[PDB]
This record gives sequence, C-alpha cells and structure tokens, in this order.
Amino acid sequence: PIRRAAVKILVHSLFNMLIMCTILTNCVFMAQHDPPPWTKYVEYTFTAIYTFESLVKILARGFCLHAFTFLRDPWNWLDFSVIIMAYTTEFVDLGNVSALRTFRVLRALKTISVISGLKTIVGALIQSVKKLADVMVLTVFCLSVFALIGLQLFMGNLRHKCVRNFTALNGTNGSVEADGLVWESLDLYLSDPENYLLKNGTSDVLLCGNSSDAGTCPEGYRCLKAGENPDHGYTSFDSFAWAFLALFRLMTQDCWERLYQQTLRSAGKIYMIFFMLVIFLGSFYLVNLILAVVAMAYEEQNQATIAETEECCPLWMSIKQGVKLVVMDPFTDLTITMCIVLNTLFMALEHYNMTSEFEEMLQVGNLVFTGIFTAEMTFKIIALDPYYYFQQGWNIFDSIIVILSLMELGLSRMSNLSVLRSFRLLRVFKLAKSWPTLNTLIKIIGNSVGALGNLTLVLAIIVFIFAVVGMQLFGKNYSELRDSDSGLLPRWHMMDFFHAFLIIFRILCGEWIETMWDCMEVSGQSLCLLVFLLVMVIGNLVVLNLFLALLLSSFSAGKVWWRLRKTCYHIVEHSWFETFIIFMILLSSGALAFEDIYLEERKTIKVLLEYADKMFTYVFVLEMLLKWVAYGFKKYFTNAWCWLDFLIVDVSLVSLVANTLGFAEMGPIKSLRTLRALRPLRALSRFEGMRVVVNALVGAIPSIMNVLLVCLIFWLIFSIMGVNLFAGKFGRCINQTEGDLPLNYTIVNNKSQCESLNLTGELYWTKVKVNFDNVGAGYLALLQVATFKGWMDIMYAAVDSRGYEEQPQWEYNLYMYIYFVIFIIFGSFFTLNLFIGVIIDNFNQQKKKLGGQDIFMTEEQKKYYNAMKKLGSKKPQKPIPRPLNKYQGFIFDIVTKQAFDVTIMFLICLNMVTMMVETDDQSPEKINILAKINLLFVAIFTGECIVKLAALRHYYFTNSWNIFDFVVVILSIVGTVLSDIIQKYFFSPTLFRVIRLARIGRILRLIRGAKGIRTLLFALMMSLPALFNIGLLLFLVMFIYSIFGMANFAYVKWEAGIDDMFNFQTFANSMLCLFQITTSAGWDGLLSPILNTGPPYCDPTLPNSNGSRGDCGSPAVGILFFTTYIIISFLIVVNMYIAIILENFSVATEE
Ligand SMILES: *[C@@H]1O[C@H](CO)[C@@H](O)[C@H](O)[C@H]1NC(C)=O
Ligand SMILES: *[C@@H]1O[C@H](CO)[C@@H](O)[C@H](O)[C@H]1NC(C)=O
Ligand SMILES: *[C@@H]1O[C@H](CO)[C@@H](O)[C@H](O)[C@H]1NC(C)=O
Ligand SMILES: *[C@@H]1O[C@H](CO)[C@@H](O)[C@H](O)[C@H]1NC(C)=O
Ligand SMILES: *[C@@H]1O[C@H](CO)[C@@H](O)[C@H](O)[C@H]1NC(C)=O
Ligand SMILES: *[C@@H]1O[C@H](CO)[C@@H](O)[C@H](O)[C@H]1NC(C)=O
Ligand SMILES: *[C@@H]1O[C@H](CO)[C@@H](O)[C@H](O)[C@H]1NC(C)=O
Ligand SMILES: *[C@@H]1O[C@H](CO)[C@@H](O)[C@H](O)[C@H]1NC(C)=O
Ligand SMILES: *[C@@H]1O[C@H](CO)[C@@H](O)[C@H](O)[C@H]1NC(C)=O
Repeated sequence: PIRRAAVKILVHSLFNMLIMCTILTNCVFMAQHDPPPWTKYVEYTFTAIYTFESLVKILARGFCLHAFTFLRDPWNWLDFSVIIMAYTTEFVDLGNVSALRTFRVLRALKTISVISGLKTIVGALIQSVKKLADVMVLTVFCLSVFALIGLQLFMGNLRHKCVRNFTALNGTNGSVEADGLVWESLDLYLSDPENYLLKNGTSDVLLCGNSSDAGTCPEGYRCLKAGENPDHGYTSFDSFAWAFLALFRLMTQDCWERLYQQTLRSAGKIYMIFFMLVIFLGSFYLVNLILAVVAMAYEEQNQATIAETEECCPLWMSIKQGVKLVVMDPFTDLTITMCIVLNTLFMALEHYNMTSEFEEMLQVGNLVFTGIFTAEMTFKIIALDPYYYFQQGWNIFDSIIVILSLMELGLSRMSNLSVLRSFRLLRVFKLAKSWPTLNTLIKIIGNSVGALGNLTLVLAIIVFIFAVVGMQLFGKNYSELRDSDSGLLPRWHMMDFFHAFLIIFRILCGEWIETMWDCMEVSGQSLCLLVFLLVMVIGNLVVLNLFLALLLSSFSAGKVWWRLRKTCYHIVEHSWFETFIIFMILLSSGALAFEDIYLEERKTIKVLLEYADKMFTYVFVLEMLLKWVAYGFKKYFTNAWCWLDFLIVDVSLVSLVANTLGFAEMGPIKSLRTLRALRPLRALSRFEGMRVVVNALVGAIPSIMNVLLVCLIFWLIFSIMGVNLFAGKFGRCINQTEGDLPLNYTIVNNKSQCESLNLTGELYWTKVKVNFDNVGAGYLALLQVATFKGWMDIMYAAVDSRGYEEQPQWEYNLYMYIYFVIFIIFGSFFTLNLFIGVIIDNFNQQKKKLGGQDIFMTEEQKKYYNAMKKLGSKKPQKPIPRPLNKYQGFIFDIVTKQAFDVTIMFLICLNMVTMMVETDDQSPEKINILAKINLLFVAIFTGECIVKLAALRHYYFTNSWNIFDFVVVILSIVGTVLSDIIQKYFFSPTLFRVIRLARIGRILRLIRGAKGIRTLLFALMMSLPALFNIGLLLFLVMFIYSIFGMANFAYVKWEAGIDDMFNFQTFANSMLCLFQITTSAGWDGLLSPILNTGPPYCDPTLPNSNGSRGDCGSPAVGILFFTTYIIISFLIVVNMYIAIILENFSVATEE
C-alpha cells in the first residue's frame, strides 16, 4: 500500500529537523515556572506533532507482532511512554497531585536519539558505569565501617550545648529550675533554646564537651547535653543513617571543615586522628580510585574503538613588492609581538581609583596601539589578494579583531564600558600563534567544542533535565515557606529555572549539602534526598568522564695537610657522625615548637632554648667548616644540597653576628629570627624518601612553569574583565552597632550619603576583603572562586552590585552569575585539565626515561615492594591437608564444605546489621536484648572457630586469614569478658568505647571472599610506601608552615576562621588549622582575619605580650603564606593521585 510513502518519510532529514526544532521549542516551553493560559494551542500542537512522529514510526515497522521491528530499540519505549502520558492526563485526574506533569521532562530526553552521537556517548557512559560495580560496594563497605566507628565514638557527642546554670529550688514535686525565672520539668528547661550560647559572630549554638582539651563552657554556663541538633537536625552521629550521611559528606569533602570544628570542639582534640584517617583513606583514596577505574574503562573502550577503526599597474606592483619585502621581516613580527604584550600590560594598569589624566594616558596609549594595528592591517593587506591573504585561519581572526576595535572606537559617542573593552580584550589571543603551549590549550578548547562536543551536550541536557525536574517538584514550596517577614527569598531556590540551574551547577561544583538542608526542611527528606543524591552522583561521574576524555585525548595525541684532610674526612665517612647530625637536626627542629605565646611566662625553658640555639649554631658551623676542610670547595659548592645547608648556616651566623656584636635588634634583624623556621630543611637531604620525592618534584618544574605562564595570562584576561566590570562596586555601608551587612540602599545608596550621614561613628564604607579593584586583587578572587572557597561572598557581592561606588541591591545584577559560570567552566575546569595532563605526562615520561620505573620510593622500599608483589600471587598452592584420624575425621567431614563458609559470611552480615541498630539513649529494656544477642553471636563465632580448629591441628595456621579469624575471636572473647568488669576505674567513655570498638574486626572479616575488594585493598597495601614518603614530606611542610604561622599569625583577631580552638597560638592549634587547610578547606575563612588593618575590623596598639601593638596580621605575608601553601598542597596531592593511579594500573592489569 502507501506504507512505501511512510518509510520514505521516515528516512528523511527534514523529519529529524522537525523533531529537533519541536523538541527544542518544547524545552524552551517546559522551563517556565508559570506558563500563561495560552498553552492549549502550544501543548496540543506539541502532542499532535509527537503523535504524528510515533504514527510515522509505527506505520513503517508495525501492523502486527512488532518484536523484530519497531519497539525493539529501547529508545522507542521512551516515545511510547510520552505519547501515552500526553493523552492520559487529558481525560482523567483522579490522581490529582500535579506531580505527573513533571514526567513531561522525559520527552526532553528524546533529543539523545535524533542526534546519533549522543547515543554512543551514553553507550560509553553506561559501559563505564558497569565497571564501577566493585568500587561502589567497597565505598559503601568502608563508609559504613567508618560510620560505625564514628557512631561508637561520637554517639550523642554532637548534642552538647553550653546551657545556663540552674538550681532545683526544691519548690515543686517535679524537677524545677531557677535561673532568674522559674521553669518546670527539667527537660522543658533544657529543650528551651533561650538557655544556649550563640557562638561568637555566627548564629550557631556553642558546643562544649566537658573534656580536658575540647571546648570550654564559660563562667556562667554549664556544658551539658540537651538540644535538638545543629544544622536543623541533620548532623548528629546518633543513628546509623545520619552517621552514614555525615561520613558521606566527609568522603566528598563537602563542607567537612564545619563537621570537623563541631566534632573536635565537643569530643576531643585528640580525635582529629579519626578525621585524618577518614580524609586520607576514605575521601582521597576512594575518589582517586573512582577516577582511576573510570579512566581505565574509558581508555580500554577507546583502545577497542581504535583497534576496530584500524580495519595604475606600475606603482601598484612596485609598492606591492616593496611591502611584501619589508612586512615579512621577522623583526617586524617581533616588534608586533612586543606591541601586543605592551598593550595587554597597558590594559592591566587599570585599577579602582585612577588619578586624573591617568585614564586619559591609558586611552591615548590604546589609541596609539589601535593605530599600530591598523597600520599593520593595511601594510599586510597590501601584500597579496584576499584570495590568499584571507586564509590559514589566523588572518581572518586578526581582521575580525581589527574591525571590532575600529567599530567600537568609532562608537565612542555612546554609552558602553562593560563590553566595550572586551572588544579590545581579545587581542591577547593573538600571541597564541608562536607559542607551543597556547597551541595546546586552544587545541584542548577546540577538541572540547568541535570534536568532543557531544559529551558536553549530554552534560547540558542532563543539567537542564535536573534543573527543570527540581523546579517542577520544589517550586511552590520555597515561595511562602522561605523568604522573610521582609519578603526576600533565599540566595538559592528553585522558582525560576535560573536559580534551579545555578543550584544544579553548584552541586556539580561540590557544594550540595547546604541547599540539601534548605530543601529538606520544606519539601520532605525522601524526594529532596533522592534528587540531590542522583544529581551529585551522575553529574560528578559525567564531569569526571569528560575530564578524563579531554585529558587523554589531547595528551596521547707541607705534606701533613693531605694527612689532616683525609683524617677529618674519615669521620664524615663514619655513619655515626651522620647519625649524630640527624639527631641534632631533629632536636634543633623540635626546639622550635616551644616558641609559642606561653614562653615568656615559663621563664625557665626560655634561657635553656637560648643556649640550645647558640649550641646548635656552633655545632652546625663547625660541621660545615669540617665538610669544607674534608671536601675542598669544588665538590661541596657543586653539590646543590650542602648549598642549601650553607645558605641556612649563613643566616644562623648573621643572627648572632648582629645581636651580640652590633646590639641592633631593630629593623629587619628580627625578620632574620622569624626565618629560622627553615631549620627543618636540613632534614630533606638526609631522609632518602624526601630526597627522592623532591627529586621527582623539581624534575617537573619546567612544564609547570610553562603552564603557570599560560594559565596566568588566561586568568589575566579574566581578571581584566573582572576589573572592567566590578572595580568600585563592592563598597557596602555597615552600621557598626549590629552590622555585617548593607543598609537597605533605599536609605543609603551612594558613598556621598554613606559619608554625609556620619553624625554618629557608625557608618563604615567597608569594601569586601577580596574584590576586583585591580589585577592584583583580581587574582585572589579568581583563586577563591576557582577553588570554591570563599566564592559565595564574591558572587553575592558582584551579583548585588548595582553600579560604581554605591550600595548594593539584593539582585539588581542577578545575571552577573553568568560571568562566574563562564569562569568556572573555562578557567577552573580547562586549566585543571591541562594542568593534571601536563603533570601526568611529565611524571610518566620521567618514569619511562628511568630504569627501575617507579618513583617516590627508595631502593629499600623498591625491594620491599618487589617482595610484596609476590604475596598476592596469581595462585597460592592448594593446601589439601591430611584429612584426619577417626575422631577429627568425623569432625572435619562437615566443616570443609563450600556452603559452611557462605553460612558464616551471612551470619556475620547479620552481625553487621545488629550492630547498625544502635542509637543514643536507645532503651534500658533494649540494651539488654542487644547485649544478649551480641553474646549469642560471639558464642556462635567461638563455636564455628573451635570446630574449624578441631578440623585441622597444624594445617589451621597456614591460611593467613584463618589466623585473622582466630585473633578476632580471641579479642571478642576478651571484650565480652571485660564488658562490665571495670566497676572501679575513672570515667571510661575513653576506655569502654575503645574496648567495645574491637568488635568491628568481625565486620572487617567480610572481605575474605570479595575478590573485587581484596584486589582494591591490595592496590593500597602495595602502594603504602610511596604514600608514606609523600606523607613525610607533607608533614615537613606542615611543620615549617606551622612555625611560620606561630611566629607571624598569633595575636590575630578572633573571627570567622580563627576561633579560640583553631588558631595560630600554639603548635597543636596550628597543626590542626594546617591539616584542615591541606585539603584547601575553609582557607578563605582562615585568611579573612589576617587581611585586617586599622579600625574597624581591628585595633592596633594592643598590649599583647611578645609581639606588641597587634590584634590583626598584615595582608602581604598572609596572602603569600596561604596561596603558596595551597599550591604546594595541590602539587603534593596531585603526586598522591599519580601514585594511586599508577599502582591501580599495576595491580589490575597484571591479572
Ligand atoms: C528542700 O527545700 C528546702 C527549702 O527550705 C531547702 O532548704 C533544701 O535544701 C531542699 N533540699 C533539696 C534536697 O532540694
Ligand atoms: C506536686 O503537685 C501537687 C498537685 O497540685 C501539689 O499539691 C504539690 O504541692 C506539688 N509538689 C510540691 C513539692 O509542691
Ligand atoms: C555553673 O555551674 C558550673 C558547674 O560546675 C560551675 O562550675 C560554675 O561556677 C557555675 N556558675 C556560676 C556562676 O555559679
Ligand atoms: C559533664 O561532667 C559532669 C561531671 O562529671 C557531669 O555531671 C555532667 O553530666 C557532664 N555533662 C556532659 C554533657 O557530659
Ligand atoms: C544603627 O543601629 C542602631 C541600633 O541598631 C540605631 O539606634 C542607630 O540609629 C543606627 N544608626 C545608623 C546610622 O544606622
Ligand atoms: C528597605 O526598606 C523599604 C521600605 O522603604 C522596603 O520596601 C525594602 O524591602 C527594604 N529592603 C529590604 C532588603 O527588605
Ligand atoms: C547618590 O544618589 C543620591 C540619591 O540616591 C543622589 O542624591 C546623589 O547625588 C548621588 N551621588 C552620586 C555621587 O552618585
Ligand atoms: C563615619 O563618621 C565617624 C565619625 O568620625 C568616623 O569615625 C567613621 O570613620 C566614618 N565612616 C566613614 C566610612 O567615613
Ligand atoms: C566570645 O566573645 C566574648 C566577648 O566578650 C569574649 O569574652 C569571649 O572570650 C569570646 N569567646 C570565644 C570562644 O571567641
């Protein structure tokens, strides 16, 4: 029949064009929170077109029995469901919930089939996800184990609050309280939130945990355990569910410093061992294992697809010749490059408040630059005909630049400042021609948009789908439940699809938990948890896959003198001398830890440390002179290690040469004893682990320098744009009575008003600490944004910026968010892609150039590693033990069977489940049942253990896992015995809990049988030595930076990041903050109090003891400290990633 015409229309291209344009118009119509009534037209035309599509598709391969025809492709089910639902909801509404139209978002997924590239992109995505099977089960296993640990240790330790004092008052039958007023029913006093302490500055409730070191409930306040919870209730370790959630937050490192400062403040400073165990083993190892497995699967499928694809004339011509001769002179190219560079450095010289005529000089300079560029344009277009002069793909770009600049300058008599400059800004891209690194960067961007422009489109589709799902679900909830009595909505809601898109973007960045709480408290926990976990998982997976894709794609494509010399070298030969020196260096480094603010008042160890300093300098200068006398000058001064030692000895000498000789003690002389923090640097040349690691690091300096240059110029473009936009728009007013926020611009908008109403000393026009006012500060804001630490304030200050030097408005520039979206997606993401790519390339070719391949490992560690790799052999021989005599034969008849082990492995999972059921203040009746079932479990375990023992007499001690079972049985028996025996000792939440924790050995007894997890744990057992050397170096860096902070950053004003328990006032308080900052967490809050200066925000001339006239550090050294620490920590964790990936590839591919 006419089926021929239907199948003819099916294979058309106009068909796909119609499908695409209609789907896109729909997606434009689905993203509306409130569509006007005239959609019957719209939605009816849409459902008609979709039914027409499906009709054409079924008239081609149907009429009956469609099993080997249409409906055999799974993407047909989607269209079938869409056309079902589109007609379903037009006659029946019994299920009136209005949450069925949010199934319309499934037809926006049909785009993925009518493009033919996204289909195979998603095929690859699913093929990769199919490989994460083992990683997810290992992740949940370790997360649950650590969650049980945190459950035991911090059960109820998150509820402590500094409550007021009270007296029973003995005036009522029930417990009543007297506190100035009268309460009743003690729980009613405690649950009242008026008997709490708001933490300084913030609006939390001060936690205080009764212990020796953690927290300090103040004078008129008892530190008891009573209250709901912090963060509206979603934080405690009380139940296992909340514990699992908090430890997942820890694993994704999402706002984990807050959990850190809330747990250590109430449980114990010594508990940061738990946090440094989780941040290392869970977070940093599991994230890198995910990266490594996804990269391995991607590269494997890429290898597979590559393997498969394997199979008027006189003067005109005279001037033309002269010009073509002169213009192509490479010296003219050099001077044009210098002109471009000078122009970019001229645009940088713009800042917040330029003096008069400085802007005029800048305009004149850029006009001169325009003249130079148009002269080049004409004197090069004189060369040849546009037949060839308009080719090579570079001249067209230059011509577009010149015409844009010419047009924008001709448009001078108009209003344009923001994008006017951007028409001049893109000249920077010119110098990408003769640069072997900007070529690579633009090769990456082009591969992103041109070749691998399908996976980014998949990402955009997914972001749109999730944003509109979130809108449809959670739109109206925010509206009346959130805004204010004043009526202003939160900063992150889902009532626009722009804020919904922003929230999905922020979840992609990693900050998914604050919005999750804001949403859970209005729209129920179930849906709000499912959505925000699906977005997190899927979006981060696809982002990671895009990262690896682009990375790999752009990557793989008299005569007694000579006796005395040897005599004084004979002692340097003796190892005892070097051991003595190592010990003296350890002492001289440790002696720095005691330089804290309690040293002036100790008054006894002070002079001991003075004399120890003198003796250290003496024994070091003597040792250097002896190295000279025994090494001449050539070998010494060419070693480049003892050059560092000589450098240190220089300042150690100058120290005592200045003080006791010249009595100076003034100016930059004390700045030399703040530089003795470098004494631990002598440890680098002696501990072979750190020597090897620093060799590997300094090896990859050049490539790092080139990429630093290119990223610096790219961030320079972004920072000049930021200065053009935001220079002078961050200045807010603050009424200092109760003020950290603007003053409702309708009252005080301009700075003229802000300084024309100072009848009281209250109005302070205080700019944001980090802002865009010159290219110097722009780089700091760019670091904070691209690191996702402190960017909320930068955004909230730019988005609100309604003009130059005037008070902000709540959302007057709502769309300025798009600048930060563009920055985060280009600068941060692509910069980091290029960065990790060049680093892995350098490390890989450095290892390949060597012999013994692996780096970060000393020869002793290499031998230990070559011995360890033989433990997990391909096949350990079968024991097949002697069966037994009569008695033990009848015994072992049953135990050696292959179902007994599975039975035990399920009983032990039942034991895990009965461990999960714990809860704070569970029940007196229930603790009994739980202890009884626990002793029942240990009884069964002892029974199976003794049966297995009676099975084999000597052949029991060979499995190396059976021994582990026996050990856990013994420790469990001892724990059950000691359970109640104590009855006579001191407070034992620090003893009974740690004798109770030993029962998690049974939980760890699971992995005997899960090969997909035995291998993934061998991948860390076999990799521990390199992690250890890297950890030594990291601890050395922590030590040096903590001493620098203790010298400089003590006596700072206590505010946002620096409280009375995390500050640079002693060695422990400083090592805690530096461990927190190592993961780049909350360093924006640590740096904020340091950038203070004279009043307000501080007050100089304070009488603090050692360094007087303080109360607020200086920005210049603080920014340097924190930025260089961030870079160094980043490099070292990159090294960790490389080690993990290398070892995973060495263990997995070997089998
Ligand atoms: C009971 O109340 C009386 C009031 O006269 C008071 O003196 C006494 O200390 C109270 N005792 C207790 C145990 O509260
Ligand atoms: C407890 O309540 C009863 C009931 O009114 C009251 O008579 C009694 O006085 C109360 N107890 C005390 C100690 O006042
Ligand atoms: C409040 O009670 C605590 C409990 O030890 C005590 O240390 C503190 O001195 C009391 N405060 C006042 C003002 O009495
Ligand atoms: C704090 O310690 C005191 C003394 O042992 C005790 O009375 C109080 O209940 C404790 N509070 C908490 C929350 O541990
Ligand atoms: C500042 O705030 C205080 C109290 O909040 C108020 O009394 C005072 O008038 C305010 N002054 C200015 C200049 O905002
Ligand atoms: C500032 O005050 C005006 C009243 O004149 C009010 O309409 C506005 O909402 C206030 N600003 C904010 C941010 O609420
Ligand atoms: C600032 O705005 C106020 C009114 O909002 C106006 O009177 C004043 O002239 C403005 N000053 C400047 C410098 O813009
Ligand atoms: C406002 O006036 C007071 C009174 O002298 C002054 O201390 C304060 O610095 C002024 N604030 C600004 C931003 O000028
Ligand atoms: C909180 O601020 C008050 C202000 O008087 C101060 O006395 C106290 O020491 C501060 N405590 C902390 C922990 O910052």
